[PDB]
Amino acid sequence: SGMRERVEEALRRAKERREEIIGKYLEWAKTFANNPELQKEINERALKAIKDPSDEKDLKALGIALAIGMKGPIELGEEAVEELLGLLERLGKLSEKHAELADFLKALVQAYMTLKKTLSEEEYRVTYLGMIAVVLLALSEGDYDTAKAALELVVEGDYEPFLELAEPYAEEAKEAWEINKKLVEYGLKVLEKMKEAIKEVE
Ligand SMILES: [Mg+2]
Ligand SMILES: [Mg+2]
Repeated sequence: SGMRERVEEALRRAKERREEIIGKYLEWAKTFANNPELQKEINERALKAIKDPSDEKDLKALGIALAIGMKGPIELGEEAVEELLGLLERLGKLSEKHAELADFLKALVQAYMTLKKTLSEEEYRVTYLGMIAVVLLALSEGDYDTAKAALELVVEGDYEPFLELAEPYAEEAKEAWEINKKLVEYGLKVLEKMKEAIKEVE
């Protein structure tokens, strides 16, 4: 039970700034879905990151591409998710920086799956928005341990702090799910491209 003070403080500050954080997340996702030049940029920097993780901006692009791509496997169930986690494990064996990214993405997959199998559809989507608000605040400050901690809390079923954060943003949670639907094709393609690139540098 409970959570570390750094995680409590990230939740407190994200709730104070939740109109800003949730609004910026939704608008970035809308811009990405409607701007093909932004999609090409994320994809080419993600491919560079597979060959060389040293630049934080390239590794961020790899994380964004895989966080969008993972929605496919999550909606396909246990076999697809196990294959996706197997791919992340192979990615993590490449270097210590790749391992840090892969460990974060594995926790994000597990958080999604816990929510979907235990909550109603609307509570699932709203809790996810509150969780990602805290995660984005932590990552923007370079605090990767706090970001992963928030995901672990949801894996264990402690959804209530994150649902509570996003309750007044239920409409934005629905719109963020409408936007993911426009990205299904992008995600399937980029996942196949990353899988091929990882095989090449093994
Ligand atoms: Mg290299
Ligand atoms: Mg460099």
